[PDB]
Amino acid sequence: SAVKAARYGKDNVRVYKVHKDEKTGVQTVYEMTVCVLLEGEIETSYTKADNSVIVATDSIKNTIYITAKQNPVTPPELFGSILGTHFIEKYNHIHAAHVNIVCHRWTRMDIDGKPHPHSFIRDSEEKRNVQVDVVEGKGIDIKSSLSGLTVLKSTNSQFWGFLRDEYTTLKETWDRILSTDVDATWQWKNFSGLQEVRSHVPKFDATWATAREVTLKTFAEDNSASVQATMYKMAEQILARQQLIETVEYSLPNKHYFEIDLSWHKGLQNTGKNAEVFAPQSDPNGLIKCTVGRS
Amino acid sequence: SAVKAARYGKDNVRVYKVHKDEKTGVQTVYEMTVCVLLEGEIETSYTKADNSVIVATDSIKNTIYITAKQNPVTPPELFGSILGTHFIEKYNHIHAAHVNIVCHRWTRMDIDGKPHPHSFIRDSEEKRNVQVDVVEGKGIDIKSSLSGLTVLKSTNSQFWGFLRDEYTTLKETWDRILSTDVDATWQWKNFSGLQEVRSHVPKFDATWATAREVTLKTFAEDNSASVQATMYKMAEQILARQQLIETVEYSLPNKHYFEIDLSWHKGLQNTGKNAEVFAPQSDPNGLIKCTVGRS
Amino acid sequence: SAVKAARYGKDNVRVYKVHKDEKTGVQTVYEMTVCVLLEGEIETSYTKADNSVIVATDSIKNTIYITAKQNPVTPPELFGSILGTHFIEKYNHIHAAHVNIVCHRWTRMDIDGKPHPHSFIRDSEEKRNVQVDVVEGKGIDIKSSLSGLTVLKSTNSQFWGFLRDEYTTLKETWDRILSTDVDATWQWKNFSGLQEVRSHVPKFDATWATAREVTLKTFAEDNSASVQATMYKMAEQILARQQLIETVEYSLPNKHYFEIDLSWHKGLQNTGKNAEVFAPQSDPNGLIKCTVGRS
Amino acid sequence: SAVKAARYGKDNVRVYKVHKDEKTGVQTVYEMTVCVLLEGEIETSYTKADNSVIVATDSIKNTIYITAKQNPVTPPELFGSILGTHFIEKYNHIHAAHVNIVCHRWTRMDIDGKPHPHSFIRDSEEKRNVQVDVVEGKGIDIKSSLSGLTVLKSTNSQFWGFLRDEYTTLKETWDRILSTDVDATWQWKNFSGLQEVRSHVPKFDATWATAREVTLKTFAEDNSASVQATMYKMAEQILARQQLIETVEYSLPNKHYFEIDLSWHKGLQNTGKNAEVFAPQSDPNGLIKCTVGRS
Ligand SMILES: O=c1[nH]c(=O)c2nn[nH]c2[nH]1
Ligand SMILES: O=c1[nH]c(=O)c2nn[nH]c2[nH]1
Ligand SMILES: O=c1[nH]c(=O)c2nn[nH]c2[nH]1
Ligand SMILES: O=c1[nH]c(=O)c2nn[nH]c2[nH]1
Ligand code: NA
Ligand code: NA
Ligand code: NA
Ligand code: NA
Ligand SMILES: [Xe]
Ligand SMILES: [Xe]
Ligand SMILES: [Xe]
Ligand SMILES: [Xe]
Ligand SMILES: [Xe]
Ligand SMILES: [Xe]
Ligand SMILES: [Xe]
Ligand SMILES: [Xe]
Repeated sequence: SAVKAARYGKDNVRVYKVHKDEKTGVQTVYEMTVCVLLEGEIETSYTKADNSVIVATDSIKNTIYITAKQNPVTPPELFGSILGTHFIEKYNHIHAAHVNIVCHRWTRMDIDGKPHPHSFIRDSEEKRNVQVDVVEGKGIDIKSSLSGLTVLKSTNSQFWGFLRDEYTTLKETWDRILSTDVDATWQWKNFSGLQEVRSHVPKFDATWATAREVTLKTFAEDNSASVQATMYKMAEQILARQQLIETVEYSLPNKHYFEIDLSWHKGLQNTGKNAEVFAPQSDPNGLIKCTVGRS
Repeated sequence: SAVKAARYGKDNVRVYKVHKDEKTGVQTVYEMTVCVLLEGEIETSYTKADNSVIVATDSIKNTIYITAKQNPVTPPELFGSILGTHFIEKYNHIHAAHVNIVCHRWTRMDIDGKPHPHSFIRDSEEKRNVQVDVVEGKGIDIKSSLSGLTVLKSTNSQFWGFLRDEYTTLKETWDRILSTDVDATWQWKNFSGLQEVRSHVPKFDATWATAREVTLKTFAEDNSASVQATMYKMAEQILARQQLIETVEYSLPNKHYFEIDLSWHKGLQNTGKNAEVFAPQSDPNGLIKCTVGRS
Repeated sequence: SAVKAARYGKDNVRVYKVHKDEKTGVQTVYEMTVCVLLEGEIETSYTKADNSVIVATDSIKNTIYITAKQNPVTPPELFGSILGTHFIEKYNHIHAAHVNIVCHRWTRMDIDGKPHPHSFIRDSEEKRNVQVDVVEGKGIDIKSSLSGLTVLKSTNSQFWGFLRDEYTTLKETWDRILSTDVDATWQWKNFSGLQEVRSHVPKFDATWATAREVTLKTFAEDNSASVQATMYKMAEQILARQQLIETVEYSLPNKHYFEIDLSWHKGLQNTGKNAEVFAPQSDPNGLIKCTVGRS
Repeated sequence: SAVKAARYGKDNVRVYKVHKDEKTGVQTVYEMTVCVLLEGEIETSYTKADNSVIVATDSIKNTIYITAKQNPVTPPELFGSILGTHFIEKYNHIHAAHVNIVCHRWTRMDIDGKPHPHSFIRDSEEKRNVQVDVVEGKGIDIKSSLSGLTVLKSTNSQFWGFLRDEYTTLKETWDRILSTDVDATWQWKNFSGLQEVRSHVPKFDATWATAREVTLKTFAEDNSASVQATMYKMAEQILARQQLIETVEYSLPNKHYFEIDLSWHKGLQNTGKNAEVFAPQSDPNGLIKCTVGRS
């Protein structure tokens, strides 16, 4: 037998950082969960019980805190790139670092119509994420994403004209509820190293904001022919607005809301045009994915 | 042996309702999870296998949908009271109904600074809840709550002057992070029946909004001496603003963020006045409760 | 305003203890999650910012570890009673301690038909729990429970003869699936203090084992007329076997498995006597409760 | 823009099947959660709103139940292969099916030392899983796994001789707790189609049992030099016992249990050789992965 692939490190490292402006008194907080996995010339730790090649996962944890102390933690694309580069430069035998960051929302509170200097609210479990792969001699690959963005529209969704055969019971519809949890990922062109990542810093927050805005607007405004057709429109627009993105991937559950026939009870009308009360279905759910790239 | 207490019913009934304004085209959605448990002269179903006394839990589920079709579902205090009253009036042998409702957020989307007519976002897992107990000949008892409101302040929290003995290692502090998930419940004076609940309908949404506003403002503005002292201030204000409330209860975790001493690494300073990077602790957590009533 | 009730302490304190037999080499592990909440003359911490009355929750955490070091942690009824008694005896102004313990399963592994001396498996998320309330001058009240015991029987469950009215669609049945997650609690007669709890130590593990055995056997063997009738049989037997128990409470979800009509597809028969494939329903669920005491 | 990749289908389809032996009266239950995603000539549904190419996800759900009715559901490798093959053969334009199955435990109850004919218990949240990829003209690729197997050993784990630099605080140890949740996957050689899968049916359950047995025995018996070294031993043995497996992958968290220094309290000794009470850490955790193949 032989080791075909190996990676190891520390998962679920929770980190909080505060920035304090002495001038204005304003404080800003960042909270993330970080995972770092390393690869390199480490097979002997598996095959020969040779621990001399192991950077302890406890040390990886320490390094995350030290790096957060000495560097900006925003945008997460930059922080992940700094963190990953550290490992491949510091350790001769480590040749790849894989950094995943989940950013948690701490939104400044408005109190009496004024932004509060040091108080924050978690407005939704929506996350902003990054995956950064730093590979010695091959640069830095960054995938940015948003996830956990949950939306619903109560009309202006249709689904008709699908394949009908002996397995089909679904009725065509011209008016239904559409609800989903959005997972959207944009993949950046490969960067040569940290200097190039630094040169593009302003694009990271801007592109996240664009991706979010395009998602919300298209969802709200499209008279949707299917999840497939609407998601494609989203992806097309993001690629049009940021030339440094190579691909956009969406993964979308179709969270079903079923009509409830109440006609058995006193002829009560609650279907089609008369539908008012629905039963949200926890499972099963449709799952629709697509990756859109350039011609 | 004897049956000392019994209740039974249907839990986790998900319900969605849409309201459509024909004039304006504007649609509004409500989504809830409902539980209804009944009590009454039902002991023989347990002791003698006498099912004749059982209103099937499946029928309770049907009744929830039918009631939602025929009545407003907002405010939840009113809907719960209608639903509970139904069971005690319809069935001679049922003498109490216990209705719990969790309301899920569907907030109208703003697209290009305009409220969208039929598109919604789940902004946070914060819930608005009601517990309604309808007891034949004893009226309607309603407890209203908000839960899952997660907040953090990065300064203006202190904790010093506590008891110190041979079990104590905690250092006094004049500047710490304070973060919690707020669970706040206000208990209404007993109502004689549905007519009285109806007469107070406007107070329900208003008092929820007040409770939320008081919680957020007090948290942000109090230079907190402890969770105990700040929570008491919240409760006092709510009781002052709504005379029909008898008690206010808060239950608050103290979600700890620990300093990280980095001085072992190149004398790096990250404690006290120099603290920038902290480690959020998933567990254990403080838990502080209090019920405040009138003198 | 006035403080009507208050309690505070530390939740989610994870504790592991190992016992090592020097003679045999055999090791035994215990893992629990502990919550301790205190009550007493502490209102001034809420109303006057007087922290002098507060035993810090951090100190409560320390006390849990110290108590675990110096005392047996099994049975949990005894450990909870020791822990609770400590607080009311040590602090003059603390008059009640409320201790909740969840015990996690670590079952010794059998390797080649032999019990292994120091290796363990988590066989199911079933828990054994205790709630101990120690109240100065009123003794020790203990509620013991098992929870998270998930079972299913594929036949020998019936449900017919229930109330049928204009809200009813449920068909009577003489053969259905019955599945539940068992939550069962037995409440001990009040104990005068720690000496009395100590005198009954052997009864605690024995009664837990009896409660578990009675639950499983009755579930498997009863040709069940309803969840109500079967649960009552369980409770009756437990009360018959342990005279020091005052009440037994069961809380049981009815986790539904629905038939799937496939006759639309090539006349395929999958209902009634021909039912083979079913759809487990995540929600809603029936919820049936009962408390059984002595005549 | 262009569609670079697309797949869609139904997730979280819960399925239960019962087998009834008329001769013996013995009943056996199977419960699974199934996901099916399709690929093929479907880009026009995304780009042109052409639904004619879409097999509705609702129809995929129906097909899962119909297939379960007409075929054995065990071993899951066979059921997944039947299900996947169905889609690529039935629909000309569908060229790949991806089937994921999670099997839930329903273990027959022993009552008074006898196996009960129709009563079952969920003994642990451990799962047996399959991923089956059926690709037109390229055969059937099957990955089998077990997951959620949670174990702990209280001694006979060491970790010393790792890299020490200015980022390292971890002390070397010759005696520690080791606990993990095992995720192990074995990848079968590619099969030409359903006939070949059928020919190997007995190997599927046998290899699952071997993988489980090897995992448990090696964990219990290895005087572990690291998670890396012990996991490699597991993988090596599985590859030695089943020639039709090409690779074995393990992914293992290192769930830390920390010593608690209690010496501040009355010189209490609870570290090193005197360690009895430990603090389980919820996060962070080490994460160690490896894929082992043949020389
Ligand atoms: O078994 C271990 N492997 C590792 O890589 C490691 N790093 N810290 N502790 C550890 N334990
Ligand atoms: O056992 C049952 N008890 C009930 O009360 C009930 N209601 N519907 N199905 C039921 N099954
Ligand atoms: O606000 C607090 N209240 C308390 O009771 C406490 N105990 N430790 N830290 C604390 N913080
Ligand atoms: O938008 C949809 N896309 C689909 O593929 C589908 N299948 N059923 N319902 C559906 N809705
Ligand atoms: Na390197
Ligand atoms: Na009545
Ligand atoms: Na006392
Ligand atoms: Na095909
Ligand atoms: Xe951070
Ligand atoms: Xe969508
Ligand atoms: Xe609703
Ligand atoms: Xe607070
Ligand atoms: Xe313990
Ligand atoms: Xe039951
Ligand atoms: Xe199944
Ligand atoms: Xe391991």
